[PDB]
Amino acid sequence: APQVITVSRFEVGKDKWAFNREEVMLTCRPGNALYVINPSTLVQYPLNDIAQKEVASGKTNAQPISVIQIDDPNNPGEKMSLAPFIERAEKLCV
Repeated sequence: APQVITVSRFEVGKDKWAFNREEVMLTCRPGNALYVINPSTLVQYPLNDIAQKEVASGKTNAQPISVIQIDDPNNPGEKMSLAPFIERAEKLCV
């Protein structure tokens, strides 16, 4: 079954943490579709392009990642980068 893990701002650090909550869940589905999962509501948000097309497909019920992705205080007008989390989830792939 897809591996799901919990990551925390404590582990990643405030400087790179990219979400409006202190813990989120990461997974990698068959096809290398990466998603972030909300631990209280279980809603999924696409992390990479493959996942965005699964959503766009109608195959996966999910919301835009911008719903929980926070702005970058060091890059005004832009969102905090997902690359630290994409690199963590890509390692759950199989």
